[PDB]
Amino acid sequence: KRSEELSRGFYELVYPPVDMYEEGGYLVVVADLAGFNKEKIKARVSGQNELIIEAEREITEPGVKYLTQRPKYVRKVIRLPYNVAKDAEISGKYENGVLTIRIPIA
Amino acid sequence: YLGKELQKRSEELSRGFYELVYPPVDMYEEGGYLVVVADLAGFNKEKIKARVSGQNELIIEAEREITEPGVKYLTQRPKYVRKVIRLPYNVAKDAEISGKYENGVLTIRIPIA
Repeated sequence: KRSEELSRGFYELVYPPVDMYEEGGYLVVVADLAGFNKEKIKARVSGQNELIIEAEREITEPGVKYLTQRPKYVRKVIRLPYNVAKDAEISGKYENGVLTIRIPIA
Repeated sequence: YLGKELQKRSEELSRGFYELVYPPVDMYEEGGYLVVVADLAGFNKEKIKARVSGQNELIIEAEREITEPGVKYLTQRPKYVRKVIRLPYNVAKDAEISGKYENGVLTIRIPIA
């Protein structure tokens, strides 16, 4: 329960936090994913009902490390509420550390 | 910190759960400064407040509105954040702390006493 005991590994299992809602015929997924290179963020729908968000970064921090919680790697699987066009392509934007993915349901 | 919650459906991992662990922070000491780096995506810089209390506690606080029209399937992003970090060195009782916020990352440098 100690804060120094909450590790990068712990955070990988819960990170990034994500909201998902339906709007105007799209499933919208918003993730707080601060501190990544946009080109190292991958999102894909596998099957018809599964969004996978993957990301990686290098973290190099000098000096003596007292806390190390920020995940170097991220892989978040999100079950969509229902099938999305088997091959419905997705759009994504990354701003202020927030990744927004829109997936057409149509 | 229970991993017991780690076994629930993602849907049951609520904003309140993430409030208790968010943001993740790295902290290290370099050259007489304590450096704190927080993943704090999607806030207004001016709604981010960091202050030292006593001589060895950093509190990082922030708030935002989240407007999400439509039926929600997942609601994990915290609207409120309050992270308390115990500093391993004492900090100038009367000193300033500078911060920068870029790509959702808050970096705070604090002079070591």
